[PDB]
Amino acid sequence: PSRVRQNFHPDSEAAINRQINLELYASYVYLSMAYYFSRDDVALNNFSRYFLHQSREETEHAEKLMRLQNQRGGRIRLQDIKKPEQDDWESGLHAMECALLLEKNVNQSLLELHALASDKGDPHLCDFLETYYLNEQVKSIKELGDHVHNLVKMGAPDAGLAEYLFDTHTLG
Amino acid sequence: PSRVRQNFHPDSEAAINRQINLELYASYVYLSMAYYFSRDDVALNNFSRYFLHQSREETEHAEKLMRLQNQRGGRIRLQDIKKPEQDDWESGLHAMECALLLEKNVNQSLLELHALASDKGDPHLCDFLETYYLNEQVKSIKELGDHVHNLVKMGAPDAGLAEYLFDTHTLG
Amino acid sequence: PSRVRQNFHPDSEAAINRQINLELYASYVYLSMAYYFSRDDVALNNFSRYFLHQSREETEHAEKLMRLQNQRGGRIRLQDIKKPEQDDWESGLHAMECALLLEKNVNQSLLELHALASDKGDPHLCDFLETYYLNEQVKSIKELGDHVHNLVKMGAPDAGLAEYLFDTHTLG
Amino acid sequence: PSRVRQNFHPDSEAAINRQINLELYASYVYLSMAYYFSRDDVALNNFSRYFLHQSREETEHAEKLMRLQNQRGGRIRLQDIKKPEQDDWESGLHAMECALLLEKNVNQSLLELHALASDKGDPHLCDFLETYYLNEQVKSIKELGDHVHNLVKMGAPDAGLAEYLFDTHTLG
Ligand SMILES: [Cl-]
Ligand SMILES: [Cl-]
Ligand SMILES: [Cl-]
Ligand SMILES: [Cl-]
Ligand SMILES: [Cl-]
Ligand SMILES: [Cl-]
Ligand SMILES: [Cl-]
Ligand SMILES: [Cl-]
Ligand SMILES: [Cl-]
Ligand SMILES: [Cl-]
Ligand SMILES: [Cl-]
Ligand SMILES: [Cl-]
Ligand SMILES: [Cl-]
Ligand SMILES: [Cl-]
Ligand SMILES: [Cl-]
Ligand SMILES: [Cl-]
Ligand SMILES: [Cl-]
Ligand SMILES: [Cl-]
Ligand SMILES: [Cl-]
Ligand SMILES: [Cl-]
Ligand SMILES: [Cl-]
Ligand SMILES: [Cl-]
Ligand SMILES: [Cl-]
Ligand SMILES: [Cl-]
Ligand SMILES: [Mg+2]
Ligand SMILES: [Mg+2]
Ligand SMILES: [Mg+2]
Ligand SMILES: [Mg+2]
Ligand SMILES: [Mg+2]
Ligand SMILES: [Mg+2]
Ligand SMILES: [Mg+2]
Ligand SMILES: [Mg+2]
Ligand SMILES: [Mg+2]
Ligand SMILES: [Mg+2]
Ligand SMILES: [Mg+2]
Ligand SMILES: [Mg+2]
Ligand SMILES: [Mg+2]
Ligand SMILES: [Mg+2]
Ligand SMILES: [Mg+2]
Ligand SMILES: [Mg+2]
Ligand SMILES: [Mg+2]
Ligand SMILES: [Mg+2]
Ligand SMILES: [Mg+2]
Ligand SMILES: [Mg+2]
Ligand SMILES: [Mg+2]
Ligand SMILES: [Mg+2]
Ligand SMILES: [Mg+2]
Ligand SMILES: [Mg+2]
Ligand SMILES: [Mg+2]
Ligand SMILES: [Mg+2]
Ligand SMILES: [Mg+2]
Ligand SMILES: [Mg+2]
Ligand SMILES: [Mg+2]
Ligand SMILES: [Mg+2]
Ligand SMILES: [Mg+2]
Ligand SMILES: [Mg+2]
Ligand SMILES: [Mg+2]
Ligand SMILES: [Mg+2]
Ligand SMILES: [Mg+2]
Ligand SMILES: [Mg+2]
Ligand SMILES: [Mg+2]
Ligand SMILES: [Mg+2]
Ligand SMILES: [Mg+2]
Ligand SMILES: [Mg+2]
Ligand SMILES: [Mg+2]
Ligand SMILES: [Mg+2]
Ligand SMILES: [Mg+2]
Ligand SMILES: [Mg+2]
Ligand SMILES: [Mg+2]
Ligand SMILES: [Mg+2]
Repeated sequence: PSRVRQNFHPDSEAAINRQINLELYASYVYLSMAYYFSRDDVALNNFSRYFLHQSREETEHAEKLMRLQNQRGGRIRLQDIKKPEQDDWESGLHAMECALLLEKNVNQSLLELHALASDKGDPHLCDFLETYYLNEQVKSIKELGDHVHNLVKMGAPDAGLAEYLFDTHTLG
Repeated sequence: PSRVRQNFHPDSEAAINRQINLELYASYVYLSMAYYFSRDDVALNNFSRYFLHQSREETEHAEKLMRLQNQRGGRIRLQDIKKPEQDDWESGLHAMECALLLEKNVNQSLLELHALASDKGDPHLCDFLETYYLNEQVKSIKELGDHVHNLVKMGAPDAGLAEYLFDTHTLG
Repeated sequence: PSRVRQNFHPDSEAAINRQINLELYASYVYLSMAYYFSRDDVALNNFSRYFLHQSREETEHAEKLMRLQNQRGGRIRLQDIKKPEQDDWESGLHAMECALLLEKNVNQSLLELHALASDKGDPHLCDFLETYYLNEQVKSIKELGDHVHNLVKMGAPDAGLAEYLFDTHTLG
Repeated sequence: PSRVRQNFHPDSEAAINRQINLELYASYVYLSMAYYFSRDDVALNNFSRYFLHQSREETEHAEKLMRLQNQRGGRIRLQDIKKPEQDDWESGLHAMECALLLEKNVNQSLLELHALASDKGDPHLCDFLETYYLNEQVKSIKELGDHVHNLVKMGAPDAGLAEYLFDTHTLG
């Protein structure tokens, strides 16, 4: 093994590689959403900026796991980054609801990773997830829930002023 | 009696202890309201901030009466702080209407305290109430009346944009 | 359930509501102590300031749990805040000893909450307690133990200079 | 009458002249105390400074009443300023206890003046007393009560370190 490797189970190494792919996938989904909102027939520039920011954060989530792999003496194994489920995200509300589902799916993956690290007696990996990932996910899910609630109450997507005003106020 | 006590009737001392409890109760009601508005299914962050500010002001109202008790040589007697009437405050409009009723009830208690201080020939206590409490209550009741009127006219709670826009403009 | 809720057991939600009440109770105990020390027949202004500061910290402990409840999609359920065990706290030493007992009781409640979160496989809640509560309690208990030791050694409460000098030096 | 005089009863004018004399008397008592504490066989320089400050405040209390008399169209009538009851004030504790008795006697005089102004339907004079005198007296009596309590508990006047340490800490 690597002369740095210590208390680092091969199953943990493999699960970190799968999580890297999921974070890169999330970045790509948010990039897709960002450029949907800058279409001439959508033109919600603060929705665009919001999702572009989220995309860049997901790349940093991927990089911190890649750094962890190297720190612990594992070997990064990259896989294809699947295209998102849609190019046409339909509305500001629909994109927010899809983001919320994505963030809960990423959270479930992180909770499974934490359970595996716990089973393998890897407190360093548990602390890493608890310090950089699990509260970030709770905050992200709460923010998206807030946004979905306001957009639904305002009458999105069919009420003509709702997404326009949410874009200016909340995302401005 | 306390070597500081002078012209301070036991009935005034007792009424000050009851007012301390009412101010602490008002703080708790406003704390409850603040955290209702930060629920994921309410998510009106400026309503939240408004009521949190009101909560902290009520604690200062309680503390100034506690200080008065000590200044005059009375003895503070604390009682349970009752839970608010609701955890679910229903809407921005309903919370504002409940706040308005609370502030008029607190005002009536202060007016009764002033009448008692007058009956007991306690001009220091009358001046204390007139300087720190009675105009504060008039201003608070007027502000809440303004807010209720605007929210009703805008169509709250059922008009989808009303509480959202009041939160951004008036409470922003 | 709330569209944000994930891996959040109803027993954890209920235990968080009980902890909120205990933090609000601790705030009230420390408020009582603060205003005992500003009585004309006690007049230890730095003891007063010390306990007032502790009171305000406990309100922030309550608020962070209220925020956690909302973040995780639980529902805050407030209860009466019981009055403290005493209005007359007897001496600087006695108040410090009562504070030490309170902080150990709050610590035991937090340790039980951590054990419950562990049993329910809630690493987010475990990390929250470990990050914001458990070391805060250890530091608070140690500080109060230091203060009790010095006051006992100095001869409090009966040695006429002891609480006066502790107030000026240690709490000044 | 004076072309300014309005709603100003001769009994109020006379009571203001008596209060002017009492404030000038209080200034003289505090001047006496200040210079007792700078004797070579007393030499408590912060007790001296404390009472000198109180003396100068009493002169300002006298001047504000003299200004009120002129503002309302009354005529100032000065009388002898009686010497204080003692040149030898015995101890720091005894001077503080005598100051406390003086301030309660001045407070009783002000409360009688307020009752007279009330009987004569003079709200300007009532407000003047409530704004500049009655809370000043409550604060002064409370401070002196605090000081007396600490000096008694510390063992003054017989405990050799008590007045020395109170002078350095509390009055420093
Ligand atoms: Cl290994
Ligand atoms: Cl592949
Ligand atoms: Cl693949
Ligand atoms: Cl472990
Ligand atoms: Cl909703
Ligand atoms: Cl607008
Ligand atoms: Cl009395
Ligand atoms: Cl009770
Ligand atoms: Cl009760
Ligand atoms: Cl009166
Ligand atoms: Cl209306
Ligand atoms: Cl605007
Ligand atoms: Cl759940
Ligand atoms: Cl209850
Ligand atoms: Cl209860
Ligand atoms: Cl766990
Ligand atoms: Cl000890
Ligand atoms: Cl010292
Ligand atoms: Cl006249
Ligand atoms: Cl004369
Ligand atoms: Cl004379
Ligand atoms: Cl009048
Ligand atoms: Cl005493
Ligand atoms: Cl020192
Ligand atoms: Mg080697
Ligand atoms: Mg391998
Ligand atoms: Mg995958
Ligand atoms: Mg753009
Ligand atoms: Mg991520
Ligand atoms: Mg494919
Ligand atoms: Mg384990
Ligand atoms: Mg950790
Ligand atoms: Mg953290
Ligand atoms: Mg995020
Ligand atoms: Mg906003
Ligand atoms: Mg006495
Ligand atoms: Mg009594
Ligand atoms: Mg009541
Ligand atoms: Mg907020
Ligand atoms: Mg109030
Ligand atoms: Mg009940
Ligand atoms: Mg009257
Ligand atoms: Mg009046
Ligand atoms: Mg007044
Ligand atoms: Mg005013
Ligand atoms: Mg107010
Ligand atoms: Mg406006
Ligand atoms: Mg849904
Ligand atoms: Mg339930
Ligand atoms: Mg409890
Ligand atoms: Mg103080
Ligand atoms: Mg606490
Ligand atoms: Mg009870
Ligand atoms: Mg476990
Ligand atoms: Mg752990
Ligand atoms: Mg942790
Ligand atoms: Mg820490
Ligand atoms: Mg602490
Ligand atoms: Mg020290
Ligand atoms: Mg003329
Ligand atoms: Mg005349
Ligand atoms: Mg006289
Ligand atoms: Mg000097
Ligand atoms: Mg005076
Ligand atoms: Mg004579
Ligand atoms: Mg009248
Ligand atoms: Mg007035
Ligand atoms: Mg005033
Ligand atoms: Mg004074
Ligand atoms: Mg001091």
